[PDB]
Amino acid sequence: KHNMKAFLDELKAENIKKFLYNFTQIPHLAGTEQNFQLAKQIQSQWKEFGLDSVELAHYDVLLSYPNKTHPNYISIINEDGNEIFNTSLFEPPPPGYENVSDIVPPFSAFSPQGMPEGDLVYVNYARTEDFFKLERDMKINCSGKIVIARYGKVFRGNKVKNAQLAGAKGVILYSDPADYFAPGVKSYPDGWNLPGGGVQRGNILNLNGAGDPLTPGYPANEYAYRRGIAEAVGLPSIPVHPIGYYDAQKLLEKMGGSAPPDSSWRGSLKVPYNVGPGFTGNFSTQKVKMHIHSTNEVTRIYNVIGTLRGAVEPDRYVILGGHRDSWVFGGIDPQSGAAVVHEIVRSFGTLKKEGWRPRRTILFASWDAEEFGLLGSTEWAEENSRLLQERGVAYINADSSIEGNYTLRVDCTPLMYSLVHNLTKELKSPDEGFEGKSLYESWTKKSPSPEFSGMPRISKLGSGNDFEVFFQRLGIASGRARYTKNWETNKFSGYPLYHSVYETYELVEKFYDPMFKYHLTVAQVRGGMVFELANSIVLPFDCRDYAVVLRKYADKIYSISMKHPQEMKTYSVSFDSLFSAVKNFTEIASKFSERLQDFSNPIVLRMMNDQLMFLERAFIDPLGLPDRPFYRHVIYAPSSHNKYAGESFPGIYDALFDIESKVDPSKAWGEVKRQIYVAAFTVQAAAETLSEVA
Amino acid sequence: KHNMKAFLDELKAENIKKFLYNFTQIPHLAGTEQNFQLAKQIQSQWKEFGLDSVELAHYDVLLSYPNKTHPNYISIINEDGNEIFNTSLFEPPPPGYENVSDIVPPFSAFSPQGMPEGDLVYVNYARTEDFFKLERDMKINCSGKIVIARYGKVFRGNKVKNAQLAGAKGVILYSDPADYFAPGVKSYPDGWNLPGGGVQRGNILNLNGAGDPLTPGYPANEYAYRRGIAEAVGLPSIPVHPIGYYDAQKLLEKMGGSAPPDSSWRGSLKVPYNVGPGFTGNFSTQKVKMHIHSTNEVTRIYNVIGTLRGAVEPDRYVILGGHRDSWVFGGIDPQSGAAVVHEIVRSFGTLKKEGWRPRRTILFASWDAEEFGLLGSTEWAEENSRLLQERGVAYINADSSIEGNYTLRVDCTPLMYSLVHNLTKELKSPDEGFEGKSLYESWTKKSPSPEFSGMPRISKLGSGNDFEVFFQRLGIASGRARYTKNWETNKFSGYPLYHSVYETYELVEKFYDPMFKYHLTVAQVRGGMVFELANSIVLPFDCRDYAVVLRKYADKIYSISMKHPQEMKTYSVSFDSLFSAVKNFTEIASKFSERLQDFSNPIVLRMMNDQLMFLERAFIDPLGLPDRPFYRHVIYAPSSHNKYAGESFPGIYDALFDIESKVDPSKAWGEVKRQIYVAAFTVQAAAETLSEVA
Ligand SMILES: *[C@@H]1O[C@H](CO)[C@@H](O[C@@H]2O[C@H](CO)[C@@H](O[C@@H]3O[C@H](CO)[C@@H](O)[C@H](O[C@H]4O[C@H](CO)[C@@H](O)[C@H](O)[C@@H]4O)[C@@H]3O)[C@H](O)[C@H]2NC(C)=O)[C@H](O)[C@H]1NC(C)=O
Ligand SMILES: *[C@@H]1O[C@H](CO)[C@@H](O[C@@H]2O[C@H](CO)[C@@H](O[C@@H]3O[C@H](CO)[C@@H](O)[C@H](O[C@H]4O[C@H](CO)[C@@H](O)[C@H](O)[C@@H]4O)[C@@H]3O)[C@H](O)[C@H]2NC(C)=O)[C@H](O)[C@H]1NC(C)=O
Ligand SMILES: O=C(O)CC[C@H](NC(=O)NC[C@@H](NC(=O)CCCNC(=O)c1ccc(I)cc1)C(=O)O)C(=O)O
Ligand SMILES: O=C(O)CC[C@H](NC(=O)NC[C@@H](NC(=O)CCCNC(=O)c1ccc(I)cc1)C(=O)O)C(=O)O
Ligand SMILES: *[C@@H]1O[C@H](CO)[C@@H](O[C@@H]2O[C@H](CO)[C@@H](O)[C@H](O)[C@H]2NC(C)=O)[C@H](O)[C@H]1NC(C)=O
Ligand SMILES: *[C@@H]1O[C@H](CO)[C@@H](O[C@@H]2O[C@H](CO)[C@@H](O)[C@H](O)[C@H]2NC(C)=O)[C@H](O)[C@H]1NC(C)=O
Ligand SMILES: *[C@@H]1O[C@H](CO)[C@@H](O[C@@H]2O[C@H](CO)[C@@H](O)[C@H](O)[C@H]2NC(C)=O)[C@H](O)[C@H]1NC(C)=O
Ligand SMILES: *[C@@H]1O[C@H](CO)[C@@H](O[C@@H]2O[C@H](CO)[C@@H](O)[C@H](O)[C@H]2NC(C)=O)[C@H](O)[C@H]1NC(C)=O
Ligand SMILES: *[C@@H]1O[C@H](CO)[C@@H](O)[C@H](O)[C@H]1NC(C)=O
Ligand SMILES: *[C@@H]1O[C@H](CO)[C@@H](O)[C@H](O)[C@H]1NC(C)=O
Ligand SMILES: *[C@@H]1O[C@H](CO)[C@@H](O)[C@H](O)[C@H]1NC(C)=O
Ligand SMILES: *[C@@H]1O[C@H](CO)[C@@H](O)[C@H](O)[C@H]1NC(C)=O
Ligand SMILES: *[C@@H]1O[C@H](CO)[C@@H](O)[C@H](O)[C@H]1NC(C)=O
Ligand SMILES: *[C@@H]1O[C@H](CO)[C@@H](O)[C@H](O)[C@H]1NC(C)=O
Ligand SMILES: *[C@@H]1O[C@H](CO)[C@@H](O)[C@H](O)[C@H]1NC(C)=O
Ligand SMILES: *[C@@H]1O[C@H](CO)[C@@H](O)[C@H](O)[C@H]1NC(C)=O
Ligand SMILES: [Ca+2]
Ligand SMILES: [Ca+2]
Ligand SMILES: [Cl-]
Ligand SMILES: [Cl-]
Ligand SMILES: [Zn+2]
Ligand SMILES: [Zn+2]
Ligand SMILES: [Zn+2]
Ligand SMILES: [Zn+2]
Repeated sequence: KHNMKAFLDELKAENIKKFLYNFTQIPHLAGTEQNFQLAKQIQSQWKEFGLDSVELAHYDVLLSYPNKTHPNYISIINEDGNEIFNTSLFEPPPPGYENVSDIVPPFSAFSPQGMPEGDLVYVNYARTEDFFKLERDMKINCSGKIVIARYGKVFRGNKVKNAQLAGAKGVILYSDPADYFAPGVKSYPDGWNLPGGGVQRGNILNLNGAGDPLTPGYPANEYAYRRGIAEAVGLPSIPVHPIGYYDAQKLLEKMGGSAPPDSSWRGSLKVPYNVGPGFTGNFSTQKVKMHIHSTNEVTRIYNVIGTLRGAVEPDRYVILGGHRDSWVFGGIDPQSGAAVVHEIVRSFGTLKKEGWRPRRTILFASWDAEEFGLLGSTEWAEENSRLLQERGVAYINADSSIEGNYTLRVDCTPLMYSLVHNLTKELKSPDEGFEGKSLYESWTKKSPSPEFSGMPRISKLGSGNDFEVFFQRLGIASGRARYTKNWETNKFSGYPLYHSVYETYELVEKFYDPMFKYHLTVAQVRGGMVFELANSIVLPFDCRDYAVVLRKYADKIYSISMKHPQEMKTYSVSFDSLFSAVKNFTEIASKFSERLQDFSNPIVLRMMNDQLMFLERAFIDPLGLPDRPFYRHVIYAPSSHNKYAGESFPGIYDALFDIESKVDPSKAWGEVKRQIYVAAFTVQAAAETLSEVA
Repeated sequence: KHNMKAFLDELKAENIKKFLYNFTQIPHLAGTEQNFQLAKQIQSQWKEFGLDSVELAHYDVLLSYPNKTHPNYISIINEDGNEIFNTSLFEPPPPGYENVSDIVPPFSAFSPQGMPEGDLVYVNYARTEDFFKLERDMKINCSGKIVIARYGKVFRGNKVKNAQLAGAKGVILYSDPADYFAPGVKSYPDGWNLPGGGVQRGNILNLNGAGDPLTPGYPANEYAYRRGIAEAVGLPSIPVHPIGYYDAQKLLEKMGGSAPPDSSWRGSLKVPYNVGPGFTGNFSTQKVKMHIHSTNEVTRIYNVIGTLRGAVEPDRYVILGGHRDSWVFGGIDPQSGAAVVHEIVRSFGTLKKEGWRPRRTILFASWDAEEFGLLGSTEWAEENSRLLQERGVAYINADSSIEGNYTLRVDCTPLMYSLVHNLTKELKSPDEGFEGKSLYESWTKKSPSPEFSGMPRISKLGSGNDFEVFFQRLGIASGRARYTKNWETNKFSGYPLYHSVYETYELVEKFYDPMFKYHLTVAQVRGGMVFELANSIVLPFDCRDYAVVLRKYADKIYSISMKHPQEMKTYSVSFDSLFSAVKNFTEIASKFSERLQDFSNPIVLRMMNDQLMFLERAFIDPLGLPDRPFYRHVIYAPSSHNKYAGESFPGIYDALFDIESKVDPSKAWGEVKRQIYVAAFTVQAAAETLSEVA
């Protein structure tokens, strides 16, 4: 039989291992020839594997690279302007790769050029709350200072935006061992920890969903009109550069001024973590100087797009997409994920060769330039937005399959909760101690839902990956799943060797997943989800799961507001309309579900599959959220303080945030009320898409 | 048989006459009790007629009314400030209605209050070109002047916007006999001409598609957050009032300053048509004073929404909509149209009672507050936007069935051209001299296409009626048809008694359509279109007709640009991408049409009906046109100089308009190129929705 079990059984751990090895021998930086070569290789193999068509879709987008003949570095400069200390020009290459060419040195992509010199202020993680503490409580002024921040907690672009708005003239990012060195494990190559010479690459844009900075709204095709650099979206205005903890220790050890305000500001290095500004008495005349010479350059990128045409509903698309570009070798990020997609295609192709086709069309994507701001996926979605919004059933992302070896991590629309629970109950746990048990059982045990006994935790979708355009811009139901660590406090920080030259095939094979069983389990989860979404006669979405979370989010936003009872009285701020809409959504969703259970009529079925498919779409507001036009979903947006995290009722949340500091409370509470009305209306409108149609 | 002929034969001239009489005995001004009563009557009768459900949908929107105890009027005021001449407080009521209560006096809806006093400047029709001529050629400065403009040529809101931007401190609108009195016909009640005491009411907003000025984007429901008046959309900033030609003659007769620049500035009254400013020597110290006391007030309005559920595709909606509110008795505008809708419902209901249902759902709408800015239709569409955009097949408007008795007038999407030609070939001409001939034959003869021998003229959709939200905001294929006059130069001016108390049942019965045969022919056209759209197995749209017009519009915009060859060289302005996209659209549309002809498979059919339905939708850009976010269609928008007229490739058109006057040509031509790229991309994207889906 050609059924999900046939699909799942064809997947092999050994194939995923071979593909990962194949994809990680040389760097595949976006815009480079080696990444174009790998695109062509994947295109060829997907054809060989049996897909109906496999094309490259190319765009010319703004990328950023260091100047090969004029290296980026930071100095401590004395009174005379002698540079007495210089940060490294490169990470020490790992064993056996000390000769591999074209390893991009650590840099912050899209930094402007400059050579600012000044006094350091240490700003902890450079979060909103850290800047509040400095400016409001400690009365330290970052204006004209170079700020030094530890990586972790939040997306680095938010750190840079926050430092910019505090008036910094430059930013130094570093990896603290507190955040990137797990106690009791060895540094690479002897373990999975970050060495003191290791450095995390990464872009520092604030795109808010725009895609290529030069062509917001429209694909960066051959005839595209581009903005000038001065009008580009999301570029930082101050130089930024990342360093490792050996170099950071040299910059931090001499810091003076104020003590750290408390222990949450102290990392693990042997330094006081003084906030500054400047150095202690003896060194008070020394300064820090950055030298940044990177250039932004419009560069061609290539997505690979594979199609497996549906037998019955070829005009309904289920999309499995993940990126191919890497900072260096991409051992975890993204080739762990791409090897799994490759094996999924291979398995589907095997069934296809035996005469099977999925009911709906499956699209497979190898995205380019994800590392430079989700550019490949977003440009292709801009090009194809009309097809995706009227035909897009679901999007499953497929970046790194693993970031740990403890248990499963799933973020998805509530519409897929039931699908995920049911599938995981049917898969074998790969975990030690759970042999013979389901993945559901091991996952539920290791990661319990905070809300419900006997269920696992599933999180809201945030951002920082290629599902952003499909979910928050276009409103297509989206999901993602990977194996993760047990390190609750490091949730948004990344695994130690994130975006470092040390992220290699050997890292994975030796220390993460020697038997490739966690990769195989993730291939079963991602592939199984795609199989059910593409083959189930009724789409496997349960609208009642949305009703449950809408009530939780309404309770949560109401609680936030109720910290300000006097203002809610003065300004007549009521959540009644939002609770009413949620109540209605609950009631209508319950009725729709009964009808879905209670209908040989393919029109009624497709009418009802259309209602299911367009239900995520109904949460889109075509006017977007305030000052963020490409975040259109009214229930979920990436947090304005941390792009990785999702926020619920983001429009109301942002209207309430720090409201006690607004100078015009009447205006500020008016805007709260406006956002309550938008959210209540959108909930009611989405509910009504599930009413009888006539 | 239950077929289109059964539908059409059930329609009766005599019924339309009875309904028109019934709808025109008392005023039905939006927001008034009598218009709520008529809403309830229509609701009851539509239920009686057999529709499955008939509801009222109410909203609370900004309307505008004169102050009953403080009348609006204009004076000539002498040196001392004695008012030596005052305009009328009301139009002389017509015979037999001199006792009818609650006739709203002439006023300009949404005028602010004020009592400005100053010197007159006469600005012809107050068009863009008229202001250019005054300021640029004649060097007359309107700043701080009261401008007096004749009605005609363009929407009155554009006149007021233009006078405002010229710095006028007030506007007087009047009906010139040149434009509102046809030679050789008698004034009402002895003929269809405007008497010198007659005055045209009408709103002077510039909403650009927004709907209720206080709630752009969102329905004006019970919990809606409203903007403050200062932030409302589209309100004029200077007082405005309309008068008749007896009063205008008194204001114009004393004008001095410059002669009219040419004969196109002279109307038919016995006055010089001096542009001013001010009065000739003897009267140079007299001034004009307006007194406006109207108030804007949030007021409840009621749409009636009738549903006839589809037998096969109940989730596909074909909408017949027209308004019910009138300025006074609404003899032509809108009850001529509403009586026809009423008879169409009655006929469909007759078939329904015999067991028939249409294949798709038909929605019938009686809109409120159209006269105050398309408020009823636009609020309901805002409420229901998700349903309409995923299920809306087509919208047929149904305002006035007649504005003349000469021949048919049709504006529609190119997707309905073939449908209109085919239907009119099947209907009887009602015209004298064409007995036994088709409507197609008489219409083609009296109104030949400028492009093609043997075809009739069909125009682009403009605006100024309730299709605006459905076509230019939401991208639903739209059409409209009425009987019209032979008066080419009066195309956008209106029939003489437009929006006057003299627009009565008697006007129509005596002078327009005594046998109600033109009404019946229009009921057959509108009803026939709805029947085919709702019942045809394959949607009756021909995508190739769009390809033909896209090429015409591309040629036209290219020609406009080519008036500036040096700039196109300097700035590298190329239309190549737009012509390429049009060529592609032509080729793909040709292939789609062959597939549509060449397929028992209901999925392929519905897939292909979805492609047809979503093809108009593909021309929508979710970012809207510059500074006009609710005009989203890239091929058609209402002209920025005249809301009644449609403009093609409006984004490029507006970028090219008056470009030789821009101070920064590089920036201005950059914006031309940007609009060419948006249009080329949108055309290509729409084409690709017609490609094979996988
Ligand atoms: C959740 O679903 C329910 C439907 O089950 C829906 O109920 C609707 O609520 C509105 C209130 O927001 C009702 O609106 C009323 O309609 C009547 C006419 O039917 C009007 O007369 C009412 O207006 C008067 O009273 C108001 C309040 O005191 C005054 O402000 C106003 O000036 C008038 O005096 C009012 O407009 C509507 O009838 C029901 N519909 C039903 C029960 O079918 C509810 O709105 C949904 N929630 C959301 C958030 O959409
Ligand atoms: C109308 O439909 C046709 C398809 O029948 C479609 O043709 C496409 O046109 C683009 C040009 O805009 C082609 O893009 C080229 O793609 C190749 C790879 O296939 C690239 O190497 C080319 O880039 C080089 O050359 C450029 C021009 O000299 C340089 O600017 C660039 O730096 C590179 O050197 C170029 O990107 C594309 O291949 C075809 N696709 C086909 C034929 O299938 C056309 O675009 C459609 N019209 C619109 C408006 O969409
Ligand atoms: O430009 C952009 O918007 C992002 C570009 C780029 N993307 C990535 O590197 N994403 C990979 C991964 N990120 C990390 O592992 C860093 C920690 C944050 N991630 C999660 O917490 C996390 C991880 C998995 C899951 I399931 C949930 C949260 C990730 O977030 O996927 C970058 O961040 O530099
Ligand atoms: O606020 C708004 O946007 C409009 C509100 C209001 N609407 C109307 O009165 N519309 C009725 C009718 N208008 C007229 O007859 C005036 C002349 C312009 N119409 C057409 O040229 C015309 C007529 C029929 C056809 I077919 C094509 C063009 C009309 O345009 O339908 C108004 O104009 O004051
Ligand atoms: C990764 O695997 C691919 C596919 O097996 C290898 O590319 C093939 O290499 C052989 C020998 O050079 C060629 O004859 C084929 O034409 C290639 N197939 C393609 C590109 O589809 C590639 O060499 C492997 N890379 C590494 C680093 O092992
Ligand atoms: C997940 O599995 C549950 C349990 O099988 C499914 O719920 C059942 O669905 C069937 C088929 O429609 C109903 O007859 C049962 O009453 C349901 N059992 C329940 C709710 O306890 C559920 O539909 C599955 N979720 C999917 C497919 O998304
Ligand atoms: C317009 O027609 C309607 C419907 O025939 C008339 O309203 C009816 O009037 C009779 C007598 O007053 C009532 O018994 C019915 O209840 C009404 N039917 C409704 C409202 O559905 C109305 O009188 C007519 N108006 C004019 C001006 O002739
Ligand atoms: C309008 O009528 C024409 C002539 O009947 C229709 O075109 C024909 O459609 C049939 C049925 O698909 C084809 O087999 C013929 O070849 C067509 N004749 C032509 C193009 O000359 C046309 O489809 C009708 N338009 C509609 C229904 O929108
Ligand atoms: C890189 O730096 C060198 C000098 O070290 C300079 O000549 C060259 O222009 C730079 N390349 C760029 C800006 O791409
Ligand atoms: C740091 O680099 C600069 C530039 O090459 C050089 O002048 C200086 O000697 C270096 N300082 C140290 C301590 O190596
Ligand atoms: C921070 O410093 C700069 C002056 O160097 C000043 O413009 C700004 O107002 C200061 N902010 C404070 C003290 O709050
Ligand atoms: C793999 O699992 C073991 C067992 O808990 C753990 O100690 C080890 O650190 C894990 N590897 C990684 C990279 O987490
Ligand atoms: C109308 O005018 C009268 C005085 O003539 C005034 O008292 C009343 O307030 C006005 N009504 C309004 C502004 O609605
Ligand atoms: C015009 O009306 C005003 C206000 O009622 C009045 O004072 C004046 O006498 C009137 N003038 C004429 C000529 O009727
Ligand atoms: C028109 O008149 C006003 C002064 O009353 C002035 O501000 C404006 O510049 C003038 N425009 C001209 C003369 O172009
Ligand atoms: C009705 O038709 C006749 C015949 O051409 C024409 O003379 C008359 O003016 C028409 N009525 C109207 C209102 O146009
Ligand atoms: Ca873009
Ligand atoms: Ca509104
Ligand atoms: Cl992922
Ligand atoms: Cl109309
Ligand atoms: Zn990644
Ligand atoms: Zn990454
Ligand atoms: Zn009208
Ligand atoms: Zn009107």
